Amino acid sequence: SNADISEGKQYTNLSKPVAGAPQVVEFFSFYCPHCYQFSEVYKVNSTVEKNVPENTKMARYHVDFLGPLGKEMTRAWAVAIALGVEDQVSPALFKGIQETQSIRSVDDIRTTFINAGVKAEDYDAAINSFVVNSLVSQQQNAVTDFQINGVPAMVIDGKYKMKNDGISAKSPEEYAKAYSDVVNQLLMK
Repeated sequence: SNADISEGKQYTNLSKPVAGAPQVVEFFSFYCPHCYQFSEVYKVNSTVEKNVPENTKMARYHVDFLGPLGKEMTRAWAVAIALGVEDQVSPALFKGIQETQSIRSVDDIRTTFINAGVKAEDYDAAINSFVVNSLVSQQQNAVTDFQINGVPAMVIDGKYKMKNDGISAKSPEEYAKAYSDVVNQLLMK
């Protein structure tokens, strides 16, 4: 029926599935306006995260391929993950990149973390640590392995890619819920 999900409509199959993938992988960029909305305006990410089945394994990876500081912002995200300051710094990073366009050097990245309340010494220790280095490689390798060439993207069980343009919805409230319901149905496939 119309309500049922179908390949080519709400999602597509990856031509080459990824083994050993987290159950839900989100791909984004701080340079990506739709990503900014998914995170800070319309609650798409949080609705998905709040409504997956208990103990679903999730990942959120930044991509390198947008923006003059793309790969530097991938490392920034790794630092945010490593320090547990994702919610603390994400609004400031989106705003700095997209609204004030005041994040132009790696010093500005650091200063944005600091102005958001992050301990400066923790940032400086983490930025080239092995744990951050590995988070960066993990993100970069996932973009390649999952064949991601645009964001926002979300892939379920290494196999099924959401279609941002394939959701049945008439309002943002419906969109976030419908997107989440599709993710959840794909997790059960």
